[PDB]
Amino acid sequence: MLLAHISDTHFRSRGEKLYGFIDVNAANADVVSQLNALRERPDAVVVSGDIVNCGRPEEYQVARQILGSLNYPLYLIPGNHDDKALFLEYLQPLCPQLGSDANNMRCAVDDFATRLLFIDSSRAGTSKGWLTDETISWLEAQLFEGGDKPATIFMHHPPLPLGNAQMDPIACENGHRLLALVERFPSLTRIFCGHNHSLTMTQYRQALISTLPGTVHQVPYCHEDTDPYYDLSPASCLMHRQVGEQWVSYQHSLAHYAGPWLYDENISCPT
Amino acid sequence: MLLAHISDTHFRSRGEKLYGFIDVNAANADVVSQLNALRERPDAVVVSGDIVNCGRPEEYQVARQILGSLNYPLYLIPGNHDDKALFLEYLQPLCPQLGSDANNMRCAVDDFATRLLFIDSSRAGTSKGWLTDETISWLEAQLFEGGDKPATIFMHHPPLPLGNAQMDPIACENGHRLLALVERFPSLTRIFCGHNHSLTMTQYRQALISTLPGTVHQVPYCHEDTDPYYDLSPASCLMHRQVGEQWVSYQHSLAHYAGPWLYDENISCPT
Amino acid sequence: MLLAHISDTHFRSRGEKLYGFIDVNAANADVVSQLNALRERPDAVVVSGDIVNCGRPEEYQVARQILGSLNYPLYLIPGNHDDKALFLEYLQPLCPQLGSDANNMRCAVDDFATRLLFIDSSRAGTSKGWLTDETISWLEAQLFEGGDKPATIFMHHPPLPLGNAQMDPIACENGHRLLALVERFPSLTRIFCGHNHSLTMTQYRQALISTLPGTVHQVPYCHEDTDPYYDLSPASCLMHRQVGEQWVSYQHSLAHYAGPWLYDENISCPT
Amino acid sequence: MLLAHISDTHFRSRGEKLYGFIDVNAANADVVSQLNALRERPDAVVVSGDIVNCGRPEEYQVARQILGSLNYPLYLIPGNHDDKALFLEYLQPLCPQLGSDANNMRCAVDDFATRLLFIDSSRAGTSKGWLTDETISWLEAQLFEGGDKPATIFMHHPPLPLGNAQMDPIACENGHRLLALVERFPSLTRIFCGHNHSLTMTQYRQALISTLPGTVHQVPYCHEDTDPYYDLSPASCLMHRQVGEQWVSYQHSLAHYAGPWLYDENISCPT
Amino acid sequence: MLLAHISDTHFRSRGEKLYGFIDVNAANADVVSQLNALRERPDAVVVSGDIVNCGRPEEYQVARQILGSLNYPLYLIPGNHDDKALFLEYLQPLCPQLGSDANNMRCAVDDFATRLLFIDSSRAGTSKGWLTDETISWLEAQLFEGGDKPATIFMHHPPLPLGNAQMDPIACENGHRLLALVERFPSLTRIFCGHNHSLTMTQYRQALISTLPGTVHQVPYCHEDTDPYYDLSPASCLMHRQVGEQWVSYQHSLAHYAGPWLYDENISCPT
Amino acid sequence: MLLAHISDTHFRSRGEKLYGFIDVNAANADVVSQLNALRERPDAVVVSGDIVNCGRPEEYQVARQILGSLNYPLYLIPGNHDDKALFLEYLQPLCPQLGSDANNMRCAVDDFATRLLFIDSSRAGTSKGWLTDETISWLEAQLFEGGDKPATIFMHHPPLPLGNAQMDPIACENGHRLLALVERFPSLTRIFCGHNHSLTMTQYRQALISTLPGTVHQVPYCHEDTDPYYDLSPASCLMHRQVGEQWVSYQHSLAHYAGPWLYDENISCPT
Ligand SMILES: [Zn+2]
Ligand SMILES: [Zn+2]
Ligand SMILES: [Zn+2]
Ligand SMILES: [Zn+2]
Ligand SMILES: [Zn+2]
Ligand SMILES: [Zn+2]
Ligand SMILES: [Zn+2]
Ligand SMILES: [Zn+2]
Ligand SMILES: [Zn+2]
Ligand SMILES: [Zn+2]
Ligand SMILES: [Zn+2]
Ligand SMILES: [Zn+2]
Repeated sequence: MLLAHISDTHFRSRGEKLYGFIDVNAANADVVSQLNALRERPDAVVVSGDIVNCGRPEEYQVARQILGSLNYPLYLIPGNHDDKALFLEYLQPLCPQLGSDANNMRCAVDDFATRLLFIDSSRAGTSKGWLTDETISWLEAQLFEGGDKPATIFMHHPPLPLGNAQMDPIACENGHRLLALVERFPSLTRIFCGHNHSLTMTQYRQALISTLPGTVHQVPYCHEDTDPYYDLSPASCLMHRQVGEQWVSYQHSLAHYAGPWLYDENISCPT
Repeated sequence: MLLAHISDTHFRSRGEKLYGFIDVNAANADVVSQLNALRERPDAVVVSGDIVNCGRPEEYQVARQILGSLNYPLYLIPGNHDDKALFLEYLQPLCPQLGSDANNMRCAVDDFATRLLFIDSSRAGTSKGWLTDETISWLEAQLFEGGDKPATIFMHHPPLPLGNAQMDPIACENGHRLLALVERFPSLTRIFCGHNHSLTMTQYRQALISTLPGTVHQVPYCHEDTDPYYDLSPASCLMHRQVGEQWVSYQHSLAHYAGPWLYDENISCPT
Repeated sequence: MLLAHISDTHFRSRGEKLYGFIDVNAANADVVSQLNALRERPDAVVVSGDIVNCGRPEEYQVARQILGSLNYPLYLIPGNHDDKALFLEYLQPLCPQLGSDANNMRCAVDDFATRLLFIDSSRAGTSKGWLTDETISWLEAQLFEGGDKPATIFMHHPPLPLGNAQMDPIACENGHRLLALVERFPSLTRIFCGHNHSLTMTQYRQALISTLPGTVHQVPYCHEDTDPYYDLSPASCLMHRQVGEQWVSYQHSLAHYAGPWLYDENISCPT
Repeated sequence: MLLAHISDTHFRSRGEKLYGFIDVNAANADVVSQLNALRERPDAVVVSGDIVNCGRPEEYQVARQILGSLNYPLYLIPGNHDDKALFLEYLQPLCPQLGSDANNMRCAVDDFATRLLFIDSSRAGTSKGWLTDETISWLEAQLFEGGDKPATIFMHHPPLPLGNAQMDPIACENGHRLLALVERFPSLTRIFCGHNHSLTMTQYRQALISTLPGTVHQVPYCHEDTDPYYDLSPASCLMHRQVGEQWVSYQHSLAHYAGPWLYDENISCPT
Repeated sequence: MLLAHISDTHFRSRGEKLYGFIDVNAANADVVSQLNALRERPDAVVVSGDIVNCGRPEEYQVARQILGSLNYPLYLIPGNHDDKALFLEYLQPLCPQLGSDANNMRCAVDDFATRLLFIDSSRAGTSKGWLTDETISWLEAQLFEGGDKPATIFMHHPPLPLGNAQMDPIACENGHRLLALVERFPSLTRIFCGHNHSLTMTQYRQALISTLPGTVHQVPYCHEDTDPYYDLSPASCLMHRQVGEQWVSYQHSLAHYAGPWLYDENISCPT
Repeated sequence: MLLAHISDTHFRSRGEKLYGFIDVNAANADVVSQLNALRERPDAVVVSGDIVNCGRPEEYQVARQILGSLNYPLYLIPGNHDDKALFLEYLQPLCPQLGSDANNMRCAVDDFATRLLFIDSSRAGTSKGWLTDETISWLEAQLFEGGDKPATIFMHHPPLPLGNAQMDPIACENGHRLLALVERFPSLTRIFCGHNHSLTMTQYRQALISTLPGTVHQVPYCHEDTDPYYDLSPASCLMHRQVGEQWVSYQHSLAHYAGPWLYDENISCPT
């Protein structure tokens, strides 16, 4: 199992830029070509994101074309910036097991040593995350029927406050409902999130919980500053690889930079 | 508790640059000035690194002056690029609780909600890691006499393989001995490492185990390719904050970039 | 009184770039978000500029949206690149006291310790500036009724030759008419200009007269080279602050760059 | 008269960088080579700066070699970062008319339409400025015996507060004494300063008073915040040219940037 | 004779980017303004290229406008990415002696000491080059009627394999037909090519044969790696100048960079 | 045969930078590490350069260490910036076949399909080139006794004028004497040069004659202007590969840039 995990693409419509000056569409197209030019090729790509920025049809058309151009199976989930109906109309073809019901988009993947669970944490008319009871019970079923085989969950919103002044108020509001499932199921060992536009990580019993940086713009972590900052600090994504009995996630830079060069002992310490 | 955690500074001597072209001294001086310019100030700074590149006294002279100019208490531990004797001679004044015996540099910090444990995994005459009999025992003593209070360990070498073709053969060789301690002690919940020059992370039981990017050069993760690559992709460090009952870690970029701007609802989605 | 003073935006139509390669629209949107993310917030924003590049309706639509997104009262004036009618049709809403007559767009602001005077120096069918007699007499009235209270004037074209080979021929052709008002009114102490895409400054009796750099592209100052150069050297704007009895203007960079860091005496001079 | 006016070079010794990471020596060497490569060549170069950072002899050795390699007559004055004695020992050969007495370095230049006055506002053992009794008197002597010929003064410290939270408490403390001279002498019309590392400008009577950006690092203007910031925003200098009866000053960027291209009417507005 | 020789523009339609992220249209517009802002002005511009990327009408419209804005006579030839019919419909006006027949676009220029020959190496429905028999015989005629006067030929595809793993398979498939003409005609001394997006050069008897870098993206030379790489390494073009009896071609960078500065013997070797 | 051919390294001594601001030592160290990191490894590295800038022993010390760290056999020849005696003392251990006599450094390489000829065109006390009587004779001896086997010559100075206002008066003064050898010997087919810091190329008979860019700074080609310019436009080198019967040379960028990505038919032309 090799997974390329990106999120918060925030696509705009043809010939628009985010905020009028950040070319999300180009940046993402770069990321796509970057991903499908990797030497060690992932088995699938996950997008946990706010796939589009405003939830408009023209935005999903760009998203469909650019994400369509990836040369991998995709697993896609909505965010607060998404519109459930339109997400399903445009993207369901790229991720068929999302289903047929916009209000219950979720699915399980049983192809690898660790089962993958994809869920919708987004709620209409708010930025905050909400886990619906049908989501929770589907989860309970999945985790029970799965037994010992470990599980990871992908969702847009972080299930608990992370001390981020800007991001916490708009976290998953009833995140306790998932936290409780980690108490029930020792098998559930990873939860991965978007929304924070940051690599922030934590542990709750067996579960490693982490948010991801965005593919384009990032938001910094402030503890007592309320200001809605965002910046163009380096974009990054997460690779997930099954390494024997371990799930290992490593950051893979999406920035363009110098190198690589080879390490050489003489060049390292001249005499 | 706010911790600024950098690693793998790899200082060279006054004249010199890493490999002849990477100006580590400048980059670290920048990192230092960056750190002590933060609005939200950490309580201390951790450096888990190969503090110097060649284990030379003139490198420690530079490291002492530059790390010395941080306006924070420091916790410093060595790596395989360090020299036990010289590390102690030059850096012990900047971290007195390391002790007096260069072969058993260690200390516990008890000031915050989570106990901090600093150890030396470096072994003279090899790049690979080793936990000395006395270290393992001191580690187990800390957890045994510590009770419910959670513990995090800082060590240079990762205590398990991570699937990194380059970095795995030179991990901590008796790492399973520390993994044994996490199985036995439910209160050991973070292990943080240098060595890998990358953010790779995994959970074993309750423990979140993660390596850090370097302050300067990075090494990419390859599964198949053993070519000893390094590159100049973006440097970051890890901030550790206590958030009620959670230890949360977030990546703080040390690159220079555009931003920040403020998020504006109307600019985000114009009509 | 804090004023953010930018000019020569040179907006193009939706999905055009200036000269086909300079993205003025993105650059300006950046500037806007930059301005309305300032920590010390100005009382208003002045645009002395060639607001659009070709004087086309589609250009004013972009200008209206982007300048509209600023979170400040705006004071806007035309330039040679503008079209008076269309300027008034699209932008008058953002700056109501321009008036109702495209041929006599001007206004006074009596909110601060120094009265502000906004005038139209642009003339149809030419690049050169022209001050119409009705402009001059309105000015005389304003300056007389104002008495001792100091005044500053904002206009597109510099009232006198500045020794700039390219820019002088297309300066304000009858700039003597304003120069004469500075001789009459000791109260008139600042004149600020666009057009030159440069920070070039001078003094005439009590009056400090200066042109501003552009928000995007700049034109260098040459004394005997006729060539119509322009470059992408760093963009900048002017802040005007009333400091007791002084009007102080300082340059505020619009470039993205490294820092800031804090000055430290030990880091400054090590021992 | 063409003057190239740079300031605040802040040289460090041969090995070293400002604060450990800003390569002032390189940046100034670049600035120097840049200056003596200009197509339109200045008649002389003014340096109003803190020529060196720590007031050390080995810094003056560097400053001497680098400023020495300018192919222009130089006028150099000290700042609070300079050492009177050493400034004279090392730099007086590059500016002979400074004199022989390190406590009264001063000179008038009478070659152009405007008299040039160079003075030393620096005071041993403080960052703030001071005009010595003999300076003030020599200043008044120059203007008194000078008649109608206009005068400009070059000094390190600004002679009045400018609203800069950082830079104001360390302005020229008896600056009002020079302001007294501008009230009495209508021919004193420019005062130019270093210290602030910024282009801020104001008029007092006939005098245009302006500070300059540094050749390397800059300090931003804050009204409220006293945090001693500096940054690496774009460096520029000021060119001073006599244009008939006007002294005009224009900002010359020292950054490296794209351009120039030529303006083409058809490319500007395609059909 | 001064010739500015660019190729492989790869224009996209209005508001598209190559691969969704490389702004070929802006990059080329930059190149155009760059070319027609040269101090030493060429006599004509040659484009050997894949002028457009997909062969679509909307693409030729952008190409027509941007190349139209050059202030020089153009000599234009098709590539594999072009569509012969549409190329002739849109671009023939900018290069009238291409002719009237899309299937036989070629021409000779007898204005300079060396005669220039422009030919179509592109073949419909393939990437590979093909020289048609009518092309070859037109060439034979031209070379015979020309006698001693030297000749250079411009074509899209390189007439022989260059050892480039990616590019060789899609070279000019019957390139032997031209190689044979160089054996027959000692007068034929330069052959210049696009297609390879690289400066790769070779000699066959009297003939110097070279490919050109692209104006935007480049493809690296690999000898046994099949992967279809491309990169954004620096773009460049070729200048051809008749220097007495010699045809000299020099690379002229299209990248933006620092300098120039003037060489100075003292600055070079200080004492 | 794969050759990596760099030129004009211009090393300075340990402390120092070229002209005070260009860090040639770092740039060359980078180039070196870059070279010995190539996937397709050259059989040897040619350096035709002014290996050092001032002809100083401490510069050769640096050059020795840095060129010494290449993991390839080296062929080194001097330029006008070199010192014959010191070049031999310091670099002959890295290229033993240069000989023992500093006034007649030369050698033939016979290992590949094409004979390689390395010579010294540098002349003590001038920047211009000279072929010593014994050189010309040794050259003619090699070609005479060599038969059909093709030959390439590496020399610092270009053997004919190229129309470069700056570089022509300082070409190889008796260059016509080598041109005489190409007329007489049809097997002399490549001549490669440094000196010009540019890729300019021409053919004389069967010989392709080309100069190389420098590893660091470049000098632009002007026909009319003699101002001694240099700039920091992109550095590259030349790879020489034997491809059956063809010697092919391709430019390898040494800059750091975005890419590579893979070409995808569908991404190239979306529907
Ligand atoms: Zn979100
Ligand atoms: Zn988001
Ligand atoms: Zn290590
Ligand atoms: Zn390390
Ligand atoms: Zn204008
Ligand atoms: Zn303008
Ligand atoms: Zn100062
Ligand atoms: Zn200063
Ligand atoms: Zn092609
Ligand atoms: Zn092409
Ligand atoms: Zn040379
Ligand atoms: Zn050279």
